[PDB]
Amino acid sequence: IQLNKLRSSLSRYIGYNNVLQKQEITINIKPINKNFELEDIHNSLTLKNPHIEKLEVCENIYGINGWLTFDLAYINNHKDFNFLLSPNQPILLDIQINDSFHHKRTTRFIAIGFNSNSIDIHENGVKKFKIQFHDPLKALWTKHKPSYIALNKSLDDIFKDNFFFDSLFSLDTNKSNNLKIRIPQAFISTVNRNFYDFFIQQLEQNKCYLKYFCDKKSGKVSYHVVDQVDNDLQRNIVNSDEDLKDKLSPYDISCFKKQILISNKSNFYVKEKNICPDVTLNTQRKEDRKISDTLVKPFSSILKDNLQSVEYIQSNNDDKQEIITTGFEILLTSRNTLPFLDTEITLSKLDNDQNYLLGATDIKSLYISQRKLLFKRSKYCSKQLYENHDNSITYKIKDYSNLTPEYPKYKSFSNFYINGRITIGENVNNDSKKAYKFFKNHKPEESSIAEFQENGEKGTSAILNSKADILYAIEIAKEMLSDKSSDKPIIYLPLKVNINSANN
Amino acid sequence: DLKDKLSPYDISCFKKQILISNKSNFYVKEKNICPDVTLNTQRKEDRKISDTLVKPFSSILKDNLQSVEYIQSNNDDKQEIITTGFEILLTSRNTLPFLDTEITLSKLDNDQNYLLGATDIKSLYISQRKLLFKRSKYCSKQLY
Amino acid sequence: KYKSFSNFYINGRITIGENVNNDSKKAYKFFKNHKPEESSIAEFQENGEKGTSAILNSKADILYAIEIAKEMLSDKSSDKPIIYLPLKVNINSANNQFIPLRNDDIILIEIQSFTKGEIIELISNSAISTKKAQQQLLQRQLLG
Repeated sequence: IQLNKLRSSLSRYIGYNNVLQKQEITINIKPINKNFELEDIHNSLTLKNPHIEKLEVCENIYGINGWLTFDLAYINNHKDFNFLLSPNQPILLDIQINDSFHHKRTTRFIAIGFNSNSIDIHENGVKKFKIQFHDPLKALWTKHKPSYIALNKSLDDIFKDNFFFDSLFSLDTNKSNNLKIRIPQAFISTVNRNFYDFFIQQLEQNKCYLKYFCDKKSGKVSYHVVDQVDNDLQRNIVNSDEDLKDKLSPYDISCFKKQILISNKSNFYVKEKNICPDVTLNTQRKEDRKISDTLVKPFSSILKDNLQSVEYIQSNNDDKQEIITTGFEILLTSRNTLPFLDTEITLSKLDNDQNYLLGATDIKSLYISQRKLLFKRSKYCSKQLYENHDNSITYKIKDYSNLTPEYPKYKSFSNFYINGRITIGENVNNDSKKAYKFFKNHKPEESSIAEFQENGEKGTSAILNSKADILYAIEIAKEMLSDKSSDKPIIYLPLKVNINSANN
Repeated sequence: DLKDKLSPYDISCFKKQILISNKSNFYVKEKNICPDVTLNTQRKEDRKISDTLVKPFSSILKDNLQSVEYIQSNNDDKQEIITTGFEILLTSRNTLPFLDTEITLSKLDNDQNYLLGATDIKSLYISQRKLLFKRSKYCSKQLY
Repeated sequence: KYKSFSNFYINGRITIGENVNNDSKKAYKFFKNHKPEESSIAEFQENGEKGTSAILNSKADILYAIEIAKEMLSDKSSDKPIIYLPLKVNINSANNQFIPLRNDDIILIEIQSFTKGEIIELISNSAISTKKAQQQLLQRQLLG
């Protein structure tokens, strides 16, 4: 040749789409043993012409969340005991989604889901099941909470100590060269929190990326941590398909349901000032923050005063952040995996020649930062199995000039207390029994309360702001190290000079 | 006339069977550290589990520290690794004929496997009840 | 509905006046009534204390003069930044000593609520060593 909603009513009944001729989705379930390897169950619990009621999959750049609901029959047999009738046993989930329009496009997910204190199975001789989804670096390291002290280890040397997983996947740390700087005193503290939150909190303060990634042929999970984006990643992020076009060719406009905005590139900011309230820092105290995005005007006479707390130490500098402005986020919806685009999360570009979005006409290339997948079993196919799927896919699209890393929510930790004994050397004479000695540079070298004394102090025998870089030697217990390091437990810490004293 | 063992008037009155978690077979190694100079014994000790035939994982810890007061540090908060039990949610449409659906701390035997459950399970008990009583819609308009 | 706030910390320097002689270099002076007027630890001393030289409950209305940074005022006020705060008498002392807070001492200050500020820590000294702790081992006091 108004009434496209009646197509969607028959779609939730069964199908009625175009030009989706075939859609076979599968799940391969393999158990994970004591030593974090794979057992043998065809070697799995293959799902097919749907036994699956509902699967939710959302995924960011870094990871995958989501749930699952399928059906089996019947009770009771030994083949399904160990898998789905016990908590605290990990499970691989290999999802393979094949479509055919005429050419084929394959998406593939790998995920581990296991959870203490939760099993959900329903009845009325057909038994439902409900399983969660996480990417394997999360769900393994979620139930892992160590806390120790490492000395003279760098970050790529720290994470590879705790990475007890090589028969499943691997993580690429060979491109960063910020996570290899030797830290002299590393205090790992997952006290009241996860270790995976520690994995990301020190990843945010080095400004890195993560990528979940699978090979489609065949499944090998690999995590990537690179400080920037180059062609060294994007060699390995080639979408292993053919005829992958861009620029919203007009088969896309045939397959949409909505367009939803989130906020846009604004034109006003709030003046955010920065105060270090300190006597004896004889420079400017107030300084204004710096914005990476110009052509933006401030408001008038509205402030945000971001103070810094004052320690006994000579107060540090300066936490040079930026005023985090707003970017650009379009939510889309669909009823298909889109023909003739790259709806597969690479960190690559998608051009603009058409203005069939809200968007802005002043926008360069684009990228995709999320996907969401609701797959529901069709109600006509429900009764057929009961006697003897659907689609709704969203997207996130952002400006390529605002390419910044995204991070999940985490927990800032709480402190923990250590009792500590002070020593000086090893051979202590009985006339040098209770002496004292001061240490320069994280090594047993003598120093003094002179030599640092920033000059309003040279000068007499006074200290102002109780300067750093002067360290005691403190022995601790021998059981707050790793299980393999033959070091000697000695923590160097700066002086509170006013402990056994007064202002005299 | 209070019987046990799921006599087959119970099977006539059910609506669903829902599981919560089951007796597992793996635990996480949970260690215990008192970080103190001048406690000249072992510092790390492993926690103790009341339920055997359960195997640990490999190279995953949970370090449960103790804070250090000025006092001579006490000992030892001898807890246990709280493992998982066994919880079936049922549903019904009646107060059940021929059981004890009244919360005693007594036993309910097993001769039938018409639950999910496990066949390696001895007697059972009941720890909750829930009651939704709604007025029938035919009786609504009559009083109205 | 609203939010009860959280505190913030200010480093603070103590002074007395403006012209400081070199025999009055590190003296101390006490202030009555939110103005530079002299006072004493007498004159207040609610009477279970007049009496000897004891203080019970460490009475208020006796204030130090504290300079702060010049950048915690408004953008138009040509005042002089001086915050008067009451005494914790037990800072440089014990239940014996009396070492008051002289000028050119640098001090952390909480502001626990509106019109409530306190004094916690000490960030200064006046008698230290300047040698490498292999030539001299000083343990000393300056006085007055």
